Amino acid sequence: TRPKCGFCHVGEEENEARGKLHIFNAKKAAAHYKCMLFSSGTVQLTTTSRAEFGDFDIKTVLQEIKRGKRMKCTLCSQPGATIGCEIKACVKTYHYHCGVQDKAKYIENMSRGIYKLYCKNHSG
Ligand SMILES: [Zn+2]
Ligand SMILES: [Zn+2]
Ligand SMILES: [Zn+2]
Repeated sequence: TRPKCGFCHVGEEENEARGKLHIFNAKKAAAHYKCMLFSSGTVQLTTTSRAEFGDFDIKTVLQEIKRGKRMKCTLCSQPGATIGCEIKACVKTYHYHCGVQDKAKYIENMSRGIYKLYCKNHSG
């Protein structure tokens, strides 16, 4: 009944770790803030933070949820793993929490609007 993230398949019980669950339509398409923020195809439109949610192109987020159905996580093997390593040919791709667990590096630059993941092989 209650909504769950279209990426990681969990609802509001993981809001603190994965970011607030946002709901996008009456079919309960939804995503935690970090799950959508780092999704490779999510288009950000204005400055964002956890304190002040920015503007995003929600159509791109819904497209990413759809793509996610095809994307098995590098760590857990379940679908919805749309946070791909930034290095173009790298196959590693994650759910947000799985990337943390598998020692990926998350890069954030709030002023430039840069949010990306580098896997453990591309961490430098
Ligand atoms: Zn999520
Ligand atoms: Zn996973
Ligand atoms: Zn990589």
